[PDB]
Amino acid sequence: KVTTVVATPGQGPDRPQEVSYTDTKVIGNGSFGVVYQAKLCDSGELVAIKKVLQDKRFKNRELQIMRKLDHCNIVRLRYFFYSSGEEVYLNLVLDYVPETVYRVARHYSRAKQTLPVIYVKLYMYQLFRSLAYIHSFGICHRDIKPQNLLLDPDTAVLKLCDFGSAKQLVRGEPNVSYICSRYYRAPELIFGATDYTSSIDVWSAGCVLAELLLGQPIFPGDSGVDQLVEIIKVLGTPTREQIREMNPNYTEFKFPQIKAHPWTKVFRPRTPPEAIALCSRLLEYTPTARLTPLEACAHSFFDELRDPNVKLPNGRDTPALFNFTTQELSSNPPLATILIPPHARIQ
Amino acid sequence: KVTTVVATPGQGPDRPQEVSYTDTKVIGNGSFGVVYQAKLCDSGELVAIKKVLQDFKNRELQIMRKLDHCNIVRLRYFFYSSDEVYLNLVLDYVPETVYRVARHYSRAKQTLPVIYVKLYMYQLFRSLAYIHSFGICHRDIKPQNLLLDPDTAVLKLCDFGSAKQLVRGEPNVSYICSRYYRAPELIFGATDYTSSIDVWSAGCVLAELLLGQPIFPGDSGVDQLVEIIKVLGTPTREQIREMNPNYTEFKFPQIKAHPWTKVFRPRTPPEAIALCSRLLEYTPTARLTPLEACAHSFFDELRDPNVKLPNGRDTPALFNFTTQELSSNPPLATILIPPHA
Ligand SMILES: O=C(Nc1cc(-c2ccc3ccncc3c2)ccn1)C1CC1
Ligand SMILES: O=C(Nc1cc(-c2ccc3ccncc3c2)ccn1)C1CC1
Repeated sequence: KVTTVVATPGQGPDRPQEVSYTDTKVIGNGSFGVVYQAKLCDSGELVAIKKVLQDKRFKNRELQIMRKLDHCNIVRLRYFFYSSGEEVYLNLVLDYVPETVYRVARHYSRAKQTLPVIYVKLYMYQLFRSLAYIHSFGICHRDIKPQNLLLDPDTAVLKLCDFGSAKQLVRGEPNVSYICSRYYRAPELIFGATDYTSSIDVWSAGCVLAELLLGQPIFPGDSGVDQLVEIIKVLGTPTREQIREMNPNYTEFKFPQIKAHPWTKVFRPRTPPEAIALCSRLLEYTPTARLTPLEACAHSFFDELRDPNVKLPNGRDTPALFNFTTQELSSNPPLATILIPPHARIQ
Repeated sequence: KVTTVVATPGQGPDRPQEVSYTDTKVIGNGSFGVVYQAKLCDSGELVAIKKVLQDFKNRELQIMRKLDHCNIVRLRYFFYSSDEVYLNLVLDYVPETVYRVARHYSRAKQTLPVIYVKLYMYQLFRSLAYIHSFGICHRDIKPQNLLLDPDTAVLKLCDFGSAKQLVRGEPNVSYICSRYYRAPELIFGATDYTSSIDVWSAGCVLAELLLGQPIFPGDSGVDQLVEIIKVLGTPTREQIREMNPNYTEFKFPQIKAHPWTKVFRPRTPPEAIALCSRLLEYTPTARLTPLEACAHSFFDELRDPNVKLPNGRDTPALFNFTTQELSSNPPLATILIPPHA
């Protein structure tokens, strides 16, 4: 069954093209709708088609955001088009990526092994770079989690996906507190704050890092109260001040009174001290105290990636990690001093 | 081998007794601590010992010492043990949970027989009627917290670690209650909610037993809300206002309500569907009270003098209401207590 549509390219000027695809199969369901895998007739390349009901009232926010993004660590929007399906549907045609951090982490966990630190470095670095890029537009993802981190195992390339929760945050304009997924929610979201910032993504990324190092989620729980107890067990009880910077009116509630557990005793003995240091600077109560994504990229944990001699275990080169644009560096241009190693500067 | 402690009876005055037990095994871990199973030397009876770090006074203990009801797990004893100090709550052990039983049916591609849906939900609503009459809200109603004896079909409500006596005008944390079972006012982060959040959670359990899977799934509040809206339709401004003000002016999926009949399988009893629709209401004050739910027609079969369990035994005691239990609406007694009781 060959399907043919006239679709609009994700990037560049509006110049629709005939696109034919076949071998359609479902690779995902959700509240949003359905994600299909398909094969393009022209090139044989695989795509993922995210199909969602289209609101008659306004432009789709996810589409508007994805048409603005162009970055090697963000899943590319190849085309989009509208169609029927019983009401009108928006179809987002994305590059298909063969793996996710969720699935890879599960494979190691079930095999009683941990992902090699070199991959933890590579994946988390690319995640932080994707965040530096979107944040520089004021855009917050709001649902960072392993299932939304696509991986190409052969090239070790990570790509951020699912911009269905993403939003341009504006200071003084309220946002829904109920975004972000179980295990990965910043404490200010748990406290129901509506005035949060892009640093909620940095907390979520910190949970992903911790999880890759531990082999399991660092703050599990099916309720916010369970998640908060797990957080308090590590960070200790938050001060009245720390509570004020997460959500006022949570000032006077009764919290568990636990002393902070030393970060080193959280992870296995073999865990590199730089990884632990990095976790502690991401997983901070006070949102403005967390590292920015660009500062995270510059962290000592990623020094190995900047070594001119670094290679993948496959033998392959690492992906391009150093070609930062002015846009990517804009939150703190002199960080390029660290971010771009001497060998990446040879003319 | 054998552990001997000096434990305080859960009810009655503080007169500690020597209590010995054996065969201790772990039956659960959580954010709170650990739950052990043990066997009492005196009676051979099985108990669950919940062990939590002790701080101020323990709210869960204070609440449980006040409760005495056949559909709430009994606090037999409590005791302290050890460089910190732990509170140990000694509970009656119950062999099964609704979580585990629903899973067994789901995995077998079968539905739990409606007679058990009636029995279990009725007893849950009785337990809620009882605790709500003290002003106490459980705040974590879910299948894992619903213990079952499969031989007698008795259900007992458990885990009061989130429970609180709600006081009008005094804020409460919004972040209680578990994924799938949270009332929309909680998802919206409300701090001024009422005991009707337990009724929403109960409605989700009822729908799940009928469907064979949770009715409002999703790992984020936004996904859960979408699933809710797909069934109830988009909430109105007023309905939002009754859930949480300032969540007005937010953009919501503009979806029309789904006919409750088409939510469930064709086999589903219409009274089950009617009851569901009266529990899962956006406006918290529009939801049925637990006592009203007990009196709903869906449970009429339980009030039949000829009703029996599928294993051949009589049903457990369903009609032994106290004044306290009926206090939200005493005239319901004429429905709740049938002529043959
Ligand atoms: O799922 C895979 N690859 C993949 C998934 C997607 C993909 C999957 C689920 C989504 C849900 C919501 N929004 C976007 C989504 C994109 C996109 C590209 N490649 C492979 C592991 C099978
Ligand atoms: O778990 C079972 N029975 C059981 C569990 C409990 C039980 C289990 C977990 C809890 C967690 C928090 N608070 C109270 C809890 C009580 C109590 C009595 N009986 C049977 C399925 C094995």
